[PDB]
Amino acid sequence: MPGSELISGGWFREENDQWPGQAMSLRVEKVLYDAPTKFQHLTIFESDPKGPWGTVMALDGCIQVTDYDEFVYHEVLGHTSLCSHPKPERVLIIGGGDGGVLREVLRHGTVEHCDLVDIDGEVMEQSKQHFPQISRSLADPRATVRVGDGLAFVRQTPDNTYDVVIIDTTDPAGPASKLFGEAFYKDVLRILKPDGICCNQGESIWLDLELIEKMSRFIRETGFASVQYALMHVPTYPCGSIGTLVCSKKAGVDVTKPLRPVEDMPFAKDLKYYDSEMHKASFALPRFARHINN
Amino acid sequence: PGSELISGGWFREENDQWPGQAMSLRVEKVLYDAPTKFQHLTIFESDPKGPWGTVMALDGCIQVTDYDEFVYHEVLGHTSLCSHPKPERVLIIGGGDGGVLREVLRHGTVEHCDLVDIDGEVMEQSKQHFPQISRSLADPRATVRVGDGLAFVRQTPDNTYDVVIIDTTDPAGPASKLFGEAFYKDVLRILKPDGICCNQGESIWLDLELIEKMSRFIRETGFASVQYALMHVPTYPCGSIGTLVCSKKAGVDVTKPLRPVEDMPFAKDLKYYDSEMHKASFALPRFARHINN
Ligand SMILES: C[S@@H](CCCN)C[C@H]1O[C@@H](n2cnc3c(N)ncnc32)[C@H](O)[C@@H]1O
Ligand SMILES: C[S@@H](CCCN)C[C@H]1O[C@@H](n2cnc3c(N)ncnc32)[C@H](O)[C@@H]1O
Ligand SMILES: NC1=Nc2ccccc2SC1
Ligand SMILES: NC1=Nc2ccccc2SC1
Repeated sequence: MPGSELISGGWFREENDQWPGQAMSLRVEKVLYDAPTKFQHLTIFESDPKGPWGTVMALDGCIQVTDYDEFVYHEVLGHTSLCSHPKPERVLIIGGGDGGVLREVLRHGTVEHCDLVDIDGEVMEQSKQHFPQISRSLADPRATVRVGDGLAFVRQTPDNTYDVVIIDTTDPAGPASKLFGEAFYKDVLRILKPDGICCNQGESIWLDLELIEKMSRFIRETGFASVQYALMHVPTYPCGSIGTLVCSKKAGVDVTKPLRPVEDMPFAKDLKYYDSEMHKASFALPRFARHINN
Repeated sequence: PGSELISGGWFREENDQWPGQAMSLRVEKVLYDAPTKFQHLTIFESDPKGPWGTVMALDGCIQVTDYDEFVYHEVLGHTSLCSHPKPERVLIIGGGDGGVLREVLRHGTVEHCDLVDIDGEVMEQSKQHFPQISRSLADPRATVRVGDGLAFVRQTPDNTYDVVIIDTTDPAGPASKLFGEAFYKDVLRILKPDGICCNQGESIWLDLELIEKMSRFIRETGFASVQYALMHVPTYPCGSIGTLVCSKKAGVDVTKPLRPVEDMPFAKDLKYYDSEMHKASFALPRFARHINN
């Protein structure tokens, strides 16, 4: 849908039919990259140096990371899922080509290996070029990065492979469409070990509550014992907040209270957003959104 | 800023208070755009294809939309009065749209609320265009005055109010001195010994230095404790806004509700706030946690 025309007259305007009647705007200092890839329109620009945002990436017209606020969602998906697992040794990231979630996952010394599968090889290349603080772990020996559709990759992966699966996708318009669907989650269930955890890109409670509720229902019905939605503050996602559905394959698991608190881990002090109090607070939902958690 | 922010069928929230960014809402019809005695006030109906409904801006800053107004009004009204043991006399400085007053007046303990906003046109236009926000302005428990908040608290007795809620515009404009120490020395004085205050505490993304300065001077003026509560408001810049929730009495932990809303008859009519959201709001991202310790 959206491509180059979103930069016009000195600003980038995030106009999209997935959020009619609204658009966040950022002043453009310099366009660093702007081209169709094999799958998506990728735009990278340096924002106004008088403002805090730094370098900005958008896919299909939708802001994906900025320098200033990238840490939020990458620390919340990496730590909320791994700190809910008793011993997360093998992790899969679907999407995630900027490397941010992977960076956070590899702070855990329990992780033996993490596989990352993003459909768009140009996102990894441009993240290495323009966002080195986000992409700093893509070449780690504990990671294996492949370029491919995550729908096929989970269908091919054998049962009981992963302790945690993190699904860090673009929004549903575009190549991530089927990754918001029931067939994909049947496979995520299946490829988790019996005490596995998954979490995803759970969209906006202000814009997407119908889809978020639909997915919580079908994820429970595929066989996950518990699905709880965690909310976070991300200024450069539409309406300013994004969530993640955190799902436990096994019963008896309360993902809303950290099982292995980060504070007992050596890197808790390096984080800029997440800690155990923020983990517990993220599962408190506004009353209107409560029918995702119960 | 003023009328020039309505541009190309969009309202664009361009401001020197947040350089290089701007939230924009599509305009279906402008209903009102005029200078008041104090501020530029603009009211428009947003795109019916989107959710926002009618939108009000002052000095180019979005103040309320029909769709998300309830968040900040519930958080400031209930976080403060649910932290107080029996809040019977309340003062709202600013608040001329009536939203905070609507939430305060849910409380059966309130005997009287004074509301003092400098701009009488805000009350007039809120009655005309936001009836679900402004109904409360006519309530006989309220006395609604047009005047500056700083002069009002300077003529107010010691020990007048159980709760003071400071619902202002951002610091550029007529609210400038309401973000200053001298104003808060009066707020402390006009509170009763068990009093609570809360304010419009700006953004942890854009205004952290100011929030640090205010938290410090509020404590130094004599409040026993100051805790910042964060909330999700799409139509404030960067998507979140806070409130410094301050206790005159020592030994009070405002982060846990003292008088929980769920015991109250109107709990299930609220759209955002409950006792879990109250406790959660005091958890701050690590970059900002030093405001609360
Ligand atoms: C950039 S990341 C989100 C930003 C916060 N890290 C979203 C990634 O999802 C990938 N994506 C989209 N659809 C797919 C599929 N079908 N498979 C794998 N990866 C996908 C897309 O190429 C982005 O790099
Ligand atoms: C609209 S309300 C904020 C939006 C969410 N209820 C902010 C009010 O603060 C008033 N305001 C600004 N400065 C002052 C002073 N100095 N005194 C009282 N009220 C003030 C201003 O006229 C708005 O109506
Ligand atoms: N600004 C951001 N936008 C996103 C876009 C897509 C998926 C996740 C996010 S969170 C970071
Ligand atoms: N959209 C909103 N904007 C505000 C503007 C000024 C003060 C408080 C708020 S919170 C509601």
